[PDB]
Amino acid sequence: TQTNLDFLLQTDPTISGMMQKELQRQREHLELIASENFTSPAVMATQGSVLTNKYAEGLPKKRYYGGCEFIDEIEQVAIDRAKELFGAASANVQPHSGAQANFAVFLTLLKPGDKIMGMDLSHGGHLTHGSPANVSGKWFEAVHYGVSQETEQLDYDHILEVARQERPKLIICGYSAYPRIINFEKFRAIADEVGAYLLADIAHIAGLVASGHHPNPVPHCDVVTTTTHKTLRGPRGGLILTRDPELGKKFNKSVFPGTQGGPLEHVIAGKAVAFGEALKPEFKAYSGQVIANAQAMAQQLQNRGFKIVSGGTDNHLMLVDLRSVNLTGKQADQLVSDVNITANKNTVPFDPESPFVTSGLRLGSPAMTTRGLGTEDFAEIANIIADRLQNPEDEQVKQACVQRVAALCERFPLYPHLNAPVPAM
Amino acid sequence: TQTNLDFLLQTDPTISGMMQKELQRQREHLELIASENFTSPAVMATQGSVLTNKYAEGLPKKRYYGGCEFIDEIEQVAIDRAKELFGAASANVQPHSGAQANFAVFLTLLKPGDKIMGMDLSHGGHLTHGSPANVSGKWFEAVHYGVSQETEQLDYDHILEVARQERPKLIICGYSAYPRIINFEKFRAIADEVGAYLLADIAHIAGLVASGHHPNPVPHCDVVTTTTHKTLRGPRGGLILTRDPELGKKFNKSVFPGTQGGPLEHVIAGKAVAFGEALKPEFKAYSGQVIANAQAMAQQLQNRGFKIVSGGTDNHLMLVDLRSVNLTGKQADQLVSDVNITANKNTVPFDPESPFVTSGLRLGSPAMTTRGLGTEDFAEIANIIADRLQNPEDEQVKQACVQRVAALCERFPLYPHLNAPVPAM
Repeated sequence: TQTNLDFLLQTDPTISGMMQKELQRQREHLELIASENFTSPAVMATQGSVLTNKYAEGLPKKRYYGGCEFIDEIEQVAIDRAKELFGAASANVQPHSGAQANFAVFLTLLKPGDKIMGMDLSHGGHLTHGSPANVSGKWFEAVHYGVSQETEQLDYDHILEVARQERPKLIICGYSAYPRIINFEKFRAIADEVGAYLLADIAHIAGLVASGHHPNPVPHCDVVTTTTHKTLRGPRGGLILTRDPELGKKFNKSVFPGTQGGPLEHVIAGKAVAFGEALKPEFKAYSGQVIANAQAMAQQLQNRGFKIVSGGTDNHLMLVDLRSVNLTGKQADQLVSDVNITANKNTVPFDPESPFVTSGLRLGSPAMTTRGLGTEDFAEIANIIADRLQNPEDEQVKQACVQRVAALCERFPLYPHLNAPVPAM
Repeated sequence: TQTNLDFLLQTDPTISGMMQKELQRQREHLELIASENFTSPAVMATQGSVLTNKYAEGLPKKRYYGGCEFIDEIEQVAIDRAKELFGAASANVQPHSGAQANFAVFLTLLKPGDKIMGMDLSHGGHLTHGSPANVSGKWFEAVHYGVSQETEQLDYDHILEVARQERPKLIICGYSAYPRIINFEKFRAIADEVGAYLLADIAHIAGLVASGHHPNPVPHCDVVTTTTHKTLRGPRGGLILTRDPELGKKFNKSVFPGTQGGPLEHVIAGKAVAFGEALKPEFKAYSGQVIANAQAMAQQLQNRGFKIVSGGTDNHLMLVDLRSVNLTGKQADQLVSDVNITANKNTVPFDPESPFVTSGLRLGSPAMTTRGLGTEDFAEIANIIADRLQNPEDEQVKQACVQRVAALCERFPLYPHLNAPVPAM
């Protein structure tokens, strides 16, 4: 009996072949981009389902259209599992992305021209928290706080002073390159002092929140946004949570009809699955291992003479300052790409280089942790990177790095049931 | 060897079971919602792929991140096939939805408070063309044109007069409940006369444009948006086209980083597949049959005493005025749902009922045309609906309708390779 994949090979061999090549690419490199992960077979199965065919504008049991009996059930399972996982009174699982989740919150709380305050984009703030190239900075007045030049982490007394001076309507916490625990109770105290709304955008750390390895913002903030991918290891999509169920209804209307049309019900089924996985003990152990792995990589890089911004990490990621090897982030990113390692350049706090150049490399553990790597495997990764960056013109080092990458990939197969290679025998 | 679907059954039997029930629901009702379709096995296979795991912010060969060799190739195939299919100098295949496609256009062309002019939402305009409950009406000044009370179709002289009076910055054409051909050349003349930008949002009719059964807006408008689902029969997502490649670059930046973060590369692979299908002769014949089927249903409803708004259809859809049966749209929608037919209520032009009630039912042919129904099968559909609506209290009519629906569903299987029933023998 024919599968959907059989149909794809028969009718579009070009796309079929390129998809096979992308699986092989995933298998044969070290994925160290801190926002990346490998979602489950079960999640992928939902995304490949007939749920793509249902229009389901509205909410479970309050749809514009009939025929949503089963979409409602699936969406309500997603909602209910999200509420369970994050201890939340309200969840909206329809946002197409983290950007769209944030946008729906802005549409609810703000009007164009209102002032928002988030982390400086060069200190780990997100594009959607006030970049001039994003709607958040183009149609709102974005101001910023950064980290302490001394500690390279947040100084809550300084944030309070900035907030008192700027008087934002919305304060945003949660970041894309911040390696330490965020104190949501201190953010609440600050927001209350200046009469601001408080959003925690926990996209990067949501799996750590879900597993109890990071404090949960939900009881403290007005609203919490996240992606369903990243550390939560779900399908690509967004999520809005809030402790306030009446406010939750307002966010609902801002998602639809405020921001979006019909939701992606196949992706929402994937969200339900991913939340279901995160409710299990295996995921809690996984999240523990993510942190341990990131800490092991950071420590070995320190042992190899690199500076880690803030001196280490409490989460899944780290920023490597590249002064010790006299390289820009851009150069370092290219050099590790050339040995089959994916990372990305990142400004360090108080970087003297442009954002186009940077002095940092951002690394994270989630993706390779999903493939089963342990702390000593991550110390090996640290050594491969240090070798490459310390000897960038040495071709024999380059090939040793290539070989050591290949050995790690061979030891930790990815999705081995899919397009399995021809047996050696 | 295990499949992803095997993993889903093993690890989440709740979601697995609900997905099976949704396939059965798709199989066992008549899908007459005009925006619905059944996308191909090949499309679904792409959406179920490992492409969900790649972050690919930027554009092909101009990404923020490494590792996009194969994502670039797939995205560029999607782009190239879209440019081919729609005769367009520029295509952006990243928008998560039609709403997000439109939003990116607004971000490019407009600022908050600017005036937009689109079709009245009660005469077939979309939420995203200036509804007060949508960002398009909340943060912009929306004005409207409608159809002629006499012809129930557009009167371009009247549109010109409204445009001259209102002086919009952007004129939008393309609708969600308009049954006649749109004259894009007349819209260009109008926009040029008042110095407005011109957007064609062809979401509902994009497959008919693609097949040559409707005129193409691309050479005439500044920009063209669409969904990839609906008559185009692709995955759920959006698309921006333009004749002006320099303007295309501006739209690119408005999608990312303007509006969105990372694209859904698995969905984009699906877009490539769907565009590839639409380039083939079978799809052109399909689109011909969509129109013929819609016309056959409209004609038989006329024969049964119903008024069709504008007197008929030139496309995939029609609006049935329900005065002949003394029912509201809401009542009619419920009555056909009760016999396993999905449609939706819709205001007619100059409706005396609220949008919550309406005097119309919107019907379309795409979904059941995909299942292989012909014109006489659609005349049967018309008769089932007429029977139900003319005799709403008659239980024997009700069951006859149920039975005749079941016979149609049995004659035209949907995805018969998936979860096939136990053989009768």
